[PDB]
Amino acid sequence: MVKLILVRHAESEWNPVGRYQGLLDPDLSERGKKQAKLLAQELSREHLDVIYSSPLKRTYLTALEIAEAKNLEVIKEDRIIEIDHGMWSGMLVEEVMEKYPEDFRRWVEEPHKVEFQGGESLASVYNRVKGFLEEVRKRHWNQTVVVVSHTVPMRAMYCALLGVDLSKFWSFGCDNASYSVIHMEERRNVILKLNITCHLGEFYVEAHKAI
Amino acid sequence: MVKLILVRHAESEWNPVGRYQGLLDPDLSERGKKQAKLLAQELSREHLDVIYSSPLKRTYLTALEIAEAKNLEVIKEDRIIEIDHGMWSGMLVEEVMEKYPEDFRRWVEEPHKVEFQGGESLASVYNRVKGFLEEVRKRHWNQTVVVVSHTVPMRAMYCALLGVDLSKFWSFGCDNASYSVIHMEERRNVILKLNITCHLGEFYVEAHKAI
Ligand SMILES: [Cl-]
Repeated sequence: MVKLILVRHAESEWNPVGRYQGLLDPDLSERGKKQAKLLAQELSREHLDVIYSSPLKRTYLTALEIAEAKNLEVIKEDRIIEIDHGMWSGMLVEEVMEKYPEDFRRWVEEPHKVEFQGGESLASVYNRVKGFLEEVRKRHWNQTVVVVSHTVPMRAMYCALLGVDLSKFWSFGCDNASYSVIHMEERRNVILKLNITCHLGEFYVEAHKAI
Repeated sequence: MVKLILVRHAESEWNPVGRYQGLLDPDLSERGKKQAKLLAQELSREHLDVIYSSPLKRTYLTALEIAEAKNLEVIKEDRIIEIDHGMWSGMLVEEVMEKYPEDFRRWVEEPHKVEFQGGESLASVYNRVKGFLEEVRKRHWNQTVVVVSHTVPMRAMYCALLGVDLSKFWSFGCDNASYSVIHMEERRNVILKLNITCHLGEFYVEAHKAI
């Protein structure tokens, strides 16, 4: 089986204000740098074979802390990069709600139908993350694989892994510097643990709505 | 919204050997008694409005620990009782595998189709837990509800909560004395946290396959 450890990046500078990041590339916040270290210490307690990361700074820096703790290389992986939020990129949630209320409604109620103007569709995210996971299943059988990514691709991954409709997107928790444990077994994928944050202690932050 | 906290009972005396319990009623193990206290200590840090429990000893004793010192009355609930495993009840997993190989295969491959000889069907479990959850959503809106139950009804609950096929049964982790946090929201149910066991420390036990 594959032991798949799905990690959301530690807090970026834009997370506390709820600014849509997309393919834009802010640094980790100081709190996020602390979260990344705490997460790395927790994951270092077990054997890790390979670490994949979205190439954006927030994810890559989180992955580097995990990798340094185990003497591994981080493999940058475009297929797990954040959704391209297009015109929403750089906007606050409240700004999007005011300017694009109908598009916001579609995102929150029917995410599987969304295609961000100037950006990417959720269907496109699902397709690329699922292709990545299929390749991981083949390549990394009997290994432990860390995947450092973002809420949108991760939620798409849960749908893919369970074989459920992409319309179920919002039904999975995904906090900064959390990890989930998935066993990719012969007959199915099992979510053994979802959105674990105990290692964060006082640096735990509950995720923003609509992110 | 309902804050639904789904708890698997602490370890019973039959859990370490992998003996199918069904409606049989063993005590908690010594380890299980400690687990129930550790879980109670974790949940006491927050506001709980009501605690429902399967009436079996392993679930009820776990629920009592959580309630002590919140001065809550545990409400016994038949709809969240363990599946009736019928003829498997009292057998070890390895004995079931040898004696009933095709029935065991159906349980692991196509759980949604199973009806235990002398017992209950998984469809029946799904139907009763779904009705319980529908009543909880109505009655306990804006409240925090603890539900102390067993792997089989809990996995059926996750399927009902997500609005996915009962064939997805095995895809959810469910360790002794774990908790999951589900928000029952206006438009959907969200699994915020699944199968959290950090509070258990050295008393953590991984769940047996096929249970
Ligand atoms: Cl984000």
